[PDB]
Amino acid sequence: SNADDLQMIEMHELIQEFYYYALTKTVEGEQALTYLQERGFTDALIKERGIGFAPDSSHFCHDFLQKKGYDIELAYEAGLLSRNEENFSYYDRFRNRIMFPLKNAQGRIVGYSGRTYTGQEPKYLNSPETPIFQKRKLLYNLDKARKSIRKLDEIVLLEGFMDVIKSDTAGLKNVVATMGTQLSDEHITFIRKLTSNITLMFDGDFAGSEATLKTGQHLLQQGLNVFVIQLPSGMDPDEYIGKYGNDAFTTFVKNDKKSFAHYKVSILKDEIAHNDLSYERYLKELSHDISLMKSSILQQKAINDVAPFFNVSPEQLANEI
Ligand SMILES: Nc1nc2c(ncn2[C@@H]2O[C@H](COP(=O)(O)OP(=O)(O)OP(=O)(O)O)[C@@H](OP(=O)(O)OP(=O)(O)O)[C@H]2O)c(=O)[nH]1
Ligand SMILES: [Mn+2]
Ligand SMILES: [Mn+2]
Ligand SMILES: [Mn+2]
Repeated sequence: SNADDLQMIEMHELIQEFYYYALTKTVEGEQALTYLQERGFTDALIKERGIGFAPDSSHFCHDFLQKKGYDIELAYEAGLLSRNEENFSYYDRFRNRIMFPLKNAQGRIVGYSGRTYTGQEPKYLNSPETPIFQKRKLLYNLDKARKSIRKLDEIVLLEGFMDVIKSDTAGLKNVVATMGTQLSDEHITFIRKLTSNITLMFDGDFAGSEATLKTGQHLLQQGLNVFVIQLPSGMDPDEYIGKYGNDAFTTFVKNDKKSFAHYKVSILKDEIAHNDLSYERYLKELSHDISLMKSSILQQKAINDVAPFFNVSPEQLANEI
């Protein structure tokens, strides 16, 4: 029910104040606080994002929600507590982790991501699927980013929320991320209503490139204008900002932004030039990709940009399309 949903949100927003105090003021939170500060988190940013710490007692959240008069079983359903199936007892789902509030599109806290700071597994522990937290629908930072996305007529998708937090601080405000999932049909439906331009900036490794190609292809099929920013090898936005600074980052992002077709053929460059079988297959693929582009202006430029990779003229490629 909507009433139960509201209680679940309340639980999240009330415990947030407690997590925040635990992180910034208490003895047990000291090491977690140092970890964040060494990663460049100022006290202002921690306060701004409402970042906190979950103690290791296993009944910190439980006792708090109990004292406030919340139904314990509902707290379990809200994904704040876990349940011992043998004894049917309840305990904290989040223990000894740095707590990042996950807000819905309306800016209400509906879940948490808890990061280890002592090399534990998993590195990031998210809320499970609940009536108020659904990974296929939630986009991290969307609540804050919406205004700039509409103003700039562009959304930038990163791999993880940590990169979003850093990028936002650096001056790139139209950024979001999924909670460790592939971009869903629901997400795409949400995004489409805000803008027709989406830029993918995943990590600069093999997995990021593969994800760029898969996500990009799907977005293209859905009729969106897809762009790609390619980070230096082995780097993500958080690492770039930490190494080169804020101004260097926002300049980099503004510099090399390629249409998806151009990015795709540049990745396939060597195979195309050496494998005649791949040459023919990718010529057909890129032709199809370019045909999907809704922008007549960008379509024509993609033709000019892609043709040299196949050693054909723009006119010949246009004919193939
Ligand atoms: N041992 C362990 N590693 C994890 C876990 N979760 C994520 N990682 C790895 O941490 C690396 C980067 O994490 P990300 O998902 O990119 O998020 P981050 O913003 O980098 O978090 P962070 O800054 O480290 O706190 C990746 O290495 P790759 O580049 O090889 O990933 P891949 O197979 O994609 O090449 C992940 O595989 C985990 O639960 N356990
Ligand atoms: Mn990676
Ligand atoms: Mn990363
Ligand atoms: Mn990282």
